[PDB]
Amino acid sequence: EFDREIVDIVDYVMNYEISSKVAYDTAHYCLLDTLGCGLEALEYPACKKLLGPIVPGTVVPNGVRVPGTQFQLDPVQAAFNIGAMIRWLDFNDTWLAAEWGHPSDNLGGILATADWLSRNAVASGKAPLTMKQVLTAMIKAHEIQGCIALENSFNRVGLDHVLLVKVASTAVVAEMLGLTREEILNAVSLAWVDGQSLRTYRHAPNTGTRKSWAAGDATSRAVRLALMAKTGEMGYPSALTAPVWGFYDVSFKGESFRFQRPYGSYVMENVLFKISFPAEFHSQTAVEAAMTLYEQMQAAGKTAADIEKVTIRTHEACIRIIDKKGPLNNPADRDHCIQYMVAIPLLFGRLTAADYEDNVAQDKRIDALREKINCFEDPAFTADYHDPEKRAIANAITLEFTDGTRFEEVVVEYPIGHARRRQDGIPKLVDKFKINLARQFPTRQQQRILEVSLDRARLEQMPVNEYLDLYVI
Amino acid sequence: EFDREIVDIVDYVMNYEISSKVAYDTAHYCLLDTLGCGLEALEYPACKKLLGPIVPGTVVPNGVRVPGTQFQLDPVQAAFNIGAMIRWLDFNDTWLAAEWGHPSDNLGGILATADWLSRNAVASGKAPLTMKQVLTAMIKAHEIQGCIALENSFNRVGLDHVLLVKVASTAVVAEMLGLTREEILNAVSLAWVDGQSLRTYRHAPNTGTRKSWAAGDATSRAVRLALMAKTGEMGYPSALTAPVWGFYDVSFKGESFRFQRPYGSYVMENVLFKISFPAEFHSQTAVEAAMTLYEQMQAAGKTAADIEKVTIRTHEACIRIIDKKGPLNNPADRDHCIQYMVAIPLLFGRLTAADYEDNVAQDKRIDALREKINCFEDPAFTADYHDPEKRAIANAITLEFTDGTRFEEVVVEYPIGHARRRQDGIPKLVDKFKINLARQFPTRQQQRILEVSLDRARLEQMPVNEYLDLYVI
Repeated sequence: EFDREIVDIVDYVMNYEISSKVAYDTAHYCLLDTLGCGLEALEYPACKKLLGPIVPGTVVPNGVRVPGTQFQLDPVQAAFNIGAMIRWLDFNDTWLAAEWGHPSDNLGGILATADWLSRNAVASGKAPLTMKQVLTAMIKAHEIQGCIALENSFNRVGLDHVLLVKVASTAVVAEMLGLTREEILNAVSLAWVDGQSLRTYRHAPNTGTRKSWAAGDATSRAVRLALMAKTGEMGYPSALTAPVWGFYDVSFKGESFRFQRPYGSYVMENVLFKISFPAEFHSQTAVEAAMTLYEQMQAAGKTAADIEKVTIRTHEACIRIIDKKGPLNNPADRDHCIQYMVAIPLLFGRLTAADYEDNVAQDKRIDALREKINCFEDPAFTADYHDPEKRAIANAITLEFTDGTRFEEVVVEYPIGHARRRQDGIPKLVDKFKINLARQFPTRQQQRILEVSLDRARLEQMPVNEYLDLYVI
Repeated sequence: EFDREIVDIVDYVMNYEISSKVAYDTAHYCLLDTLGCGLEALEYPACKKLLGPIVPGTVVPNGVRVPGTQFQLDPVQAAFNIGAMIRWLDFNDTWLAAEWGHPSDNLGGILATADWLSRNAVASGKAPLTMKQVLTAMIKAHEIQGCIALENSFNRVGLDHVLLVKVASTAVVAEMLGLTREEILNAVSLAWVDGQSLRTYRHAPNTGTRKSWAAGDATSRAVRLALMAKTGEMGYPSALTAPVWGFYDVSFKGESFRFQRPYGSYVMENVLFKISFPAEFHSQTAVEAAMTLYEQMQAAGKTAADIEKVTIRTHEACIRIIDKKGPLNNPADRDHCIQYMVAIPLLFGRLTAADYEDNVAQDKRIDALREKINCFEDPAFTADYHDPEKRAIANAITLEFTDGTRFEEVVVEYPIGHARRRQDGIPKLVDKFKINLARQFPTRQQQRILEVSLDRARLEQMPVNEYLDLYVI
């Protein structure tokens, strides 16, 4: 009697067999990338102040060992820790669609449940779970969340996207707990009937730190709902379609969930990785091209002070999300200016985060050359942007000199963090991970982690508990 | 910066001095009553399966001693347990308004937090909190929840009343933890931008057990959010007013909250107590009258078989909620049929849950008598029902016998559990508290708890941790 949307999620999470090398490879990289972010977040007091157990000194038998910390918490509280860490700085993977999100947030509930389950197994002389399950669970979570967010937008109804994290995590975690098909159904319904937080903290003038831990709390809630269904807690069959009290009517505006495709492994296969310049995603390929123009102008003895017109041929979303003519002296100003993030590269030949303030944002071309940037929209690009087989973030920059000679409009279809650029992006991703690892562990420990981590075959065999033990201080 | 609504709640909970002797007197009885309902819930496996720690074996320093058990949990979990217990069987106090609810549910987060602070203070040589302080917190939490619910219906908007519990408990727990006005403001704002649960589980065909622990879960969240605010976590000023991301425009259909009166101690002073026959509050009065008419027929040597007409002069609420004609299947239907609950008394001279089962429904006299039962609305009663100085739930029953003679009209305006019948109510409320104590503790404990519970001078001065120790198993 359970709504189809719910049954589809459960059946998928229960019987669907993933058979995609790309799916398991990307998941592999995603795990390391996510974990690394978590370690970097451990350098910020704003984050670490929310970590640990609710009551300091608490002792949990076979508690989840939170990476880079001393804490050994129960599955729920640990899920919140990991969840808040990995998403804190906002460097984890991304999935832009109808609804924006970071599927890697589900790692909180997954990792915690897997580690707790393994330590209990080993304690009882049983077989623990292996990192292979974690990868499988990740792929599945990315799907649930990734597919619903494909066409259904919740920021349009005032809700935050973390509700998808709670639904995904709940599904995967309940399955992982070995619950029956009934118990799992009950679990997912509870997630839909559960409350759904607002986005107030992601918008001005209330932009706050909750946007950093909202997901960690969502995935944590999932572990709690799943552990309840585990005890045999009842379900709510029409949690979504109920006539007046169902989710659809109450908070989805009397609409319904639309799906452009069934659950598979499409999401993980096309995830975006924050592993390049500190520039908004829609302006990534624009910066990469700005860098090529900088060295091509060098080999042509052309100073950035010769440009009298720079027309950028972007895509739909670009002009819509990043573009603002007129002076600006704030982070959200420069960090969201396709005109500015391209100005610096052409002027200095680099784009570091240390360029979105006032110190460097002084030069004339900082407010002058930017006034030579014309950003229009092209039908050819915006089409590939929505094309499921591409998902390009293409950009095209053309430099018009006073010498009556313009430069060959350079065009970058996919950013380095994109799925079709793994040959250039993975190296970067591995560098980031190695760096993050150094932030918390001694040279020796860094090598043990890195050596096992990079080896997929060797890592898939490792017992979840044994892998996380490599991150203990 | 912070919304007027939030600032009012915070100023009220930080500075308002309860100068009502009736407020403290009922808070006292409300305390023992709510604890007793919790003890009656332990005998239900559907409830106890959700109780206890998340991970068996967990050892929490200075943990909260959940009454009637042996658990020693963290404040957040203890809150859930207490809250789920006290509300489970639904014999908890009631506050009928634009939004129905049971303000005594906040006792979960209040006691857990108080007990935890006390046990801590002791461990560190500091002074513990006293029951007097939980008594004051109750009055304040009752006020926040009760006053907002006077003219603001969340029911009509799809959300569950439980959100008021969360908001109220958050304000009260936040201040109880000794946070600053700024931190408390942040706490209340965090509660508003939080996800508000649906009520899908209170309406068929989705009606489930969550309708029992929904409050325990809210008060538990209150404690959680409060402890995060204590760490310095920021708030959200226009959490309610925010243009499109605020609570009003997202969940309250763009409307603003309306307050017929300022926060004081009006709610505790007029709360209802379930301390009589097992009947819906809107009929409690009719049942009392029917009981008065039964023994009246006795002295007059008459039986319900000599009645040909029964006229019930009631109010609007009673009519549209419990005035049901037709067949009565499951006992639940009879549990909401005034003609039924009034039939039994006239016939058997009693009314117990047993009398609802088909086992007794078989008797044809019941259905036969129901036929002669007719009720009409009396504007005056409906007026008193809505009069803030009355809040009556009146019913009048007139019996007309085939004998040609009719009895005088038996009028009863206020239920025995109404603030205007405490003199009659208290004795009945106490013996209810006694029965529940017997459901879990032996003779000595039942006596040890009662003697302390009744002696208010003693109770108030008693440290919270020393009082809950009595309820330990």
